Amino acid sequence: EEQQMHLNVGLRKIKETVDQVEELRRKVNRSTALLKSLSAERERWEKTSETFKNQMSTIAGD
Repeated sequence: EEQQMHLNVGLRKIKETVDQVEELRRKVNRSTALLKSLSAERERWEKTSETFKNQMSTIAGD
């Protein structure tokens, strides 16, 4: 549970970073790098969170 809480806190922190980068946008290449890191991190952490619900399923028998 705490390992998923850490992931949720990290996701919220990444949202804060997204807000900061968007505020800064309002260099261009650095912003594009931040958006691509945004996409990569969102995908990886979303799939990690999806996987986390699988371990809770297979924890009792293990």
